[PDB]
Amino acid sequence: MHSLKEEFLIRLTNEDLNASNKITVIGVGAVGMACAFSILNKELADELVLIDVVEDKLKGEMMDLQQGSLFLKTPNIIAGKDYELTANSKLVVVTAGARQQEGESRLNLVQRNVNIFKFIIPNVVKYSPDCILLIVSNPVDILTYVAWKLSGFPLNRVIGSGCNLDSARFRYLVSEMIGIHPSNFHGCILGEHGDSSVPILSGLNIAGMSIKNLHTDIDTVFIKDMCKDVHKKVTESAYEIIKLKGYTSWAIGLSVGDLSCSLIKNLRKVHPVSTLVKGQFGIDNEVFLSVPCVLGRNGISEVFKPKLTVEEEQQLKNSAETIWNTQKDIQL
Amino acid sequence: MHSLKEEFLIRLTNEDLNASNKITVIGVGAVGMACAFSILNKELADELVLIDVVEDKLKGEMMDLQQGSLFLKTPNIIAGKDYELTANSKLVVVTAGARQQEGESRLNLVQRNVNIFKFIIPNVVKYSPDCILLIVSNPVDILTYVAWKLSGFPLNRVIGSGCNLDSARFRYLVSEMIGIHPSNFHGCILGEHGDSSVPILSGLNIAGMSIKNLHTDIDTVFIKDMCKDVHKKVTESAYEIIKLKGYTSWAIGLSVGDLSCSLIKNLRKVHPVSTLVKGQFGIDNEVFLSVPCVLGRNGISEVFKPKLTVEEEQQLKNSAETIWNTQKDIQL
Amino acid sequence: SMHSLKEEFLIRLTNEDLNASNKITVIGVGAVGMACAFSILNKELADELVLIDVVEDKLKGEMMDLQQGSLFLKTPNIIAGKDYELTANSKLVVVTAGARQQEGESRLNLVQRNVNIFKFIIPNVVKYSPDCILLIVSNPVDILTYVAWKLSGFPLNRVIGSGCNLDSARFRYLVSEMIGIHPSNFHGCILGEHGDSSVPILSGLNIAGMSIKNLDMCKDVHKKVTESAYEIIKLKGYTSWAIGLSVGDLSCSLIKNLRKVHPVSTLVKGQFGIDNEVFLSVPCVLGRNGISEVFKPKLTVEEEQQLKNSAETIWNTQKDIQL
Amino acid sequence: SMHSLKEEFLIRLTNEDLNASNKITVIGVGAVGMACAFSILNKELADELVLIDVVEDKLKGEMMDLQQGSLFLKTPNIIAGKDYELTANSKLVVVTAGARQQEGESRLNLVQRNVNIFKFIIPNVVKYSPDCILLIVSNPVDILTYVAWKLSGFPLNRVIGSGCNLDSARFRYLVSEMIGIHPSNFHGCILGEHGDSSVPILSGLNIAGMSIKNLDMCKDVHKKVTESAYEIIKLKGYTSWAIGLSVGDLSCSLIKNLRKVHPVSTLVKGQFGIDNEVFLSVPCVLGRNGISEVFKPKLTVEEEQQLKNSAETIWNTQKDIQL
Ligand SMILES: NC(=O)c1ccc[n+]([C@@H]2O[C@H](COP(=O)([O-])OP(=O)(O)OC[C@H]3O[C@@H](n4cnc5c(N)ncnc54)[C@H](O)[C@@H]3O)[C@@H](O)[C@H]2O)c1
Ligand SMILES: NC(=O)c1ccc[n+]([C@@H]2O[C@H](COP(=O)([O-])OP(=O)(O)OC[C@H]3O[C@@H](n4cnc5c(N)ncnc54)[C@H](O)[C@@H]3O)[C@@H](O)[C@H]2O)c1
Ligand SMILES: NC(=O)c1ccc[n+]([C@@H]2O[C@H](COP(=O)([O-])OP(=O)(O)OC[C@H]3O[C@@H](n4cnc5c(N)ncnc54)[C@H](O)[C@@H]3O)[C@@H](O)[C@H]2O)c1
Ligand SMILES: NC(=O)c1ccc[n+]([C@@H]2O[C@H](COP(=O)([O-])OP(=O)(O)OC[C@H]3O[C@@H](n4cnc5c(N)ncnc54)[C@H](O)[C@@H]3O)[C@@H](O)[C@H]2O)c1
Repeated sequence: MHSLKEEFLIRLTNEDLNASNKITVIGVGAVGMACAFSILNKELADELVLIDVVEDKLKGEMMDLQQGSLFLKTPNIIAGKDYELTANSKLVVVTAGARQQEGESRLNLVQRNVNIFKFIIPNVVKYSPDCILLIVSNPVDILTYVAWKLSGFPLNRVIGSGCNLDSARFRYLVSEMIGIHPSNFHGCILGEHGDSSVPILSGLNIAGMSIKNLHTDIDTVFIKDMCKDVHKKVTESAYEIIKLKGYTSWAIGLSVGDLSCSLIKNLRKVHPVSTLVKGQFGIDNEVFLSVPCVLGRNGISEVFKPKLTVEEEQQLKNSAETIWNTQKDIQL
Repeated sequence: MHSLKEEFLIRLTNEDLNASNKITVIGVGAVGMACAFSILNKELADELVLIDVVEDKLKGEMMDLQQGSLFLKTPNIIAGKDYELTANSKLVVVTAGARQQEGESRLNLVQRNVNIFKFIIPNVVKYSPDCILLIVSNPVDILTYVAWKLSGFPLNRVIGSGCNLDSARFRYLVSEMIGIHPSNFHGCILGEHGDSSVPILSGLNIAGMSIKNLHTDIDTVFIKDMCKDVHKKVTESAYEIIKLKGYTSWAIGLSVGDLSCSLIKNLRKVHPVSTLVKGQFGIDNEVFLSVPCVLGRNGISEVFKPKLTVEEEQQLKNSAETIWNTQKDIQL
Repeated sequence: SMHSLKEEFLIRLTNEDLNASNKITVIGVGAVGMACAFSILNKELADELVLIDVVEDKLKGEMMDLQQGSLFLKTPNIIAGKDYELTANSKLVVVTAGARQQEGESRLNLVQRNVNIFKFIIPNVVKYSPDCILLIVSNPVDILTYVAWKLSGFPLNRVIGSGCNLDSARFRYLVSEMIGIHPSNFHGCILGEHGDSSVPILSGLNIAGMSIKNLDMCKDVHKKVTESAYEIIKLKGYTSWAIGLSVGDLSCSLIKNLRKVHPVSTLVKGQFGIDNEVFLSVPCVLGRNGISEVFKPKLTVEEEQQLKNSAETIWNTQKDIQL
Repeated sequence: SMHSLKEEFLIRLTNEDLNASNKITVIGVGAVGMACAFSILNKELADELVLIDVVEDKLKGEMMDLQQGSLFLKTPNIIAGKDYELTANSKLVVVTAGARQQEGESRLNLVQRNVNIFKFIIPNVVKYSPDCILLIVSNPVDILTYVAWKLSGFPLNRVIGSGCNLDSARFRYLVSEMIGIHPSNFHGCILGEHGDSSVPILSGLNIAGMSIKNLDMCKDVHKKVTESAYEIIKLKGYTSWAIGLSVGDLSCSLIKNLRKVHPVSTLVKGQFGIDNEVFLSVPCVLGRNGISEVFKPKLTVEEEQQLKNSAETIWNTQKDIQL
């Protein structure tokens, strides 16, 4: 057919060329495939590239996706081990690495996944020097810092998925108690994507009403008690799902599709994602953790530098100390 | 063909039946068609019915829409003057009536459009006793009250589009100054959909941060001054567009698609829409104005009764007095 | 507590607690069931999604994982459990439960195992949603659609097998890659068994309103289609993403009442010389009543012979089933 | 002020101020231009939408009305003005400006008026976006696509007329209503002039991969298609919604690089015995380079004769134009 379509088609552009929205996902595991599936459902890429080190699972996942192309708007889905396939990617989503066993801290994955990053990131930069890096692998705050150092990239193009998912979980749990859609409850989780994350009690809001304005009995103590209980469920959520299911995949897939949407579509939406926060909250080491960031086609265009409460800043400084305690021990 | 498809098709259900998401738009003017177009783009209806009193414009608009059905997911688009077409509608959007001339207050449309409603609403109720009424016609707060009285409906199924659009305008103007997407700036406008509407200064928020927490200099006076200027632009917006363009259509079309989405899809999202607020803010007459409401397939499932600031409650009481000053003079 | 204060800062206007209007149940939270659930959620088809299985822990873990992405969805209630009372009044029930293929194993070899599973599932589905649409995905999909019809007592319009919607998608993708166009503009039909004896309707091939004759190896492509599942199973262990997307496609047409045409499994006795109660894929019109119309196409002699053989291959396994 | 404080509560990480990656310009903010703009906005195709016209007040009013719905959109910059510097570096330029039909008036009678308008528009477009794709909508679309090609000096792949994408949609809708299926599963092509001499490709008709022959009055339907615009113009004064949706459809394929097939206006010299530089609708493959491929179909004798006549009818008006 490649021989005979040459005479019921007139070619007007002898020069086919690159894709304008090429997205690469590294790692075709549970998280990688959920991210790729969410990115495809959002119609964000005209070319999707999958990279891994297990050839047979790579090819099977690729074929499975490819074969649903009737139902999608991504005309090129490709997969392999050779980073040449990723050349000139707009966005590279790194999901590769060790994941938590039951009861295991994300921080206990750091040495295994730094070693993996030492190989992945140089190869990414080689073929896509201008891409945005979106880090998902845990521990995400440390591996975003690591990716930043290994890549030589400016801060705007090295992003960790961070607390976008923790914040979505938090907003789900609170809106569940009220009986409204999570999109109309506003609250954010900042700091470590882990046990030391920080609820921003001062900013809880429903559809343009400060939480304190809903009811006379919703005072500072009520809010501290509520969030004490809700935040415990947030920090525990991943552990319980790992005990029950083995891993998490669907919610982070949706979160990464959310972040990719703002990045690819240049929306300048605000997300709590991992970036360098030296200079904020009394932090003086080169620690990355989640703060609100404006996202668009240049990556992080702006970082918020808010004036939060004394307690919130101190909890964030403590979160940075926890990260640094692990980060100081890695060798690059 | 209706004769010959009878032998390359086997009918398995001799009994075709009603539509599950039948939506009627009354009025095929600028607002009605923008609403119908937005409802179609959201794929909310399997049957869309258009009602008006001008037969030729009715048929032309119907055909124009019908002919783009390849690109839509609404298999039945129909139009006419006979309310029998609307039978068993889930949702009825009323956009019919006089609109503002240059400089004209929405309240100056009340007698003309009450008279129009005296004919429309009884006919709607006759063929769709269980529908949700969504009132768009101005002055929207008074005509929602009027529709409530004429219909005999419970409060949950009589909704005015209210300040959903005013709030969208407000969030656009503020987020424009910051340089972020309006979806991440949270602020609401309540009260009259008109000159006496009320910005809720106490609830301004960016992506889970209270506005006061962005910068030490953002204090109560800064916020009052900012909103003084922004709110003036909000109340003026419709007048300027009417002077320049003759009318407004696109933003209210999108707003009504937003409200219809929450209603049809049962999302329990919160919108500032017009409902009865006797019993709130010191209001003791049967005044409708915009307060935050939970919307789903039963219409308004819940109304927020917030504890706003003294000034906000007083501005809302004044807004209700302004509405009542006009509403007391209509005869039903 | 926020549970107690909401009782005071919200005024309920309705003391009615109606039922969801687009309640969708997925039976089986395996690889296929979750891919189906995820696609249905992405298409915003349900205001209530129910997941049923027999492994409590995996159920709850999958439910929690989906729930926690609710901010990015338009489905306000996601629930999971073992009790079919959770499924009551479902509009659509997608059955993905059962044994799946090992490497190189015919789908037909699964049938007696999955008949046994269906003898439990279907009567429990019908007890709580007697007016629902059944969409069968478990293999072998053509026989198990027949089984579901017999156990449920439903009319034929409300018992549908996912059939060759997926096989056709694969066919259209493969041909479209050779031409260099998007698969939605290549129109090619695969009918018959979802399996080794499927039939490409080469007489119907068309590009954007041009018949082939307006413009051998299309049999070669069909062979790649029949082998595709085996290849992926060998490489990956199973398939999930394409069938999830195909089920979401079918679900869209059913839930949104689109009257779209899909090659799905339904009774074809009376067509192509088939006198036994065999289900296989023919094109059907799908909407909120299920299959409203079935196409009676006049195919070539070779194509109707190939369909009769397909029916005989199915019947050869179906006839041995104790039901 | 909030303008001054944002300078302090945000840290800029980029002092680069790049250019939008999907900048779309619509020339003409009349009924067609705004319906096109609204559909493009609903499809979230552009991060920057530019509206150009020559009536300052209506421009600003339409811009403000669109802008104020931004919360419900995914287009962060919407701008409008008279100055083509606003359009710089546009990926796609949709030209809807010009005279439209009065009741009963041939589209061909508009051409000399709209050629004059194009002699101003096109050189200004090309000055500021030399690499853009031109999508011509103004009537008569087939001649004005030729005109745009000649004035712009663009290659043929980047000068596209909306052509019979709309006429085909109308044809498919009308036939689909008689059968009772969704129009996306009926495949029928209308080629030639967007106008009175269009040509139904009855040899290519197909339902979901079944040729008609697998299953007179399809000429009757085509007559309803040619008359449809006149009827709506008589009833409503103009048309807008269907062409807006059709332009959004074409724009989707171009902007998202889908390689979908549409019947659009392009040069057909060398086909169907046409020796003049006539543009009319044939099926074309659309992506981010514009038209990458044009179909050379082998139609029936009656269909190629009907296309030649269509070409002659177009040429009869086109030959009289001073350019
Ligand atoms: N940031 C979050 O919110 C979040 C949520 C869930 C999981 N995670 C993390 O995502 C990561 C992956 O989790 P998972 O469930 O997908 O695990 P998984 O076991 O399913 O997949 C991991 C993939 O990484 C591949 N891989 C390993 N080394 C590689 C290398 N040098 N190059 C390319 N690919 C390589 C593996 O072959 C494997 O396919 C883990 O670190 C997990 O902790 C993060
Ligand atoms: N709530 C809002 O935010 C908002 C925004 C914009 C406009 N509006 C209001 O929407 C209403 C319509 O505005 P428009 O721009 O579409 O005006 P329009 O002139 O374009 O259309 C009004 C339509 O109402 C029809 N109509 C009149 N009487 C009727 C009757 N008894 N039954 C059925 N149809 C009847 C008319 O034939 C006409 O087609 C006005 O009241 C306007 O003030 C409200
Ligand atoms: N029609 C198609 O195109 C297609 C495509 C792929 C797979 N399949 C078939 O789908 C079915 C499932 O495949 P899979 O990969 O998800 O397998 P899986 O093993 O991953 O999941 C199977 C699920 O079925 C559950 N189950 C078993 N008995 C049950 C019962 N009485 N009630 C409720 N749930 C029960 C299991 O606990 C398990 O969770 C198989 O039959 C497979 O062959 C069909
Ligand atoms: N291809 C199709 O299928 C199709 C369908 C419908 C209409 N049309 C055609 O689209 C064109 C516009 O139709 P309409 O209903 O929007 O007319 P309209 O009168 O409502 O709008 C025409 C716009 O063109 C503007 N304009 C005039 N000169 C201009 C110039 N130098 N530069 C920029 N703008 C200029 C006008 O100011 C006006 O705003 C007509 O030619 C019509 O026949 C084509």
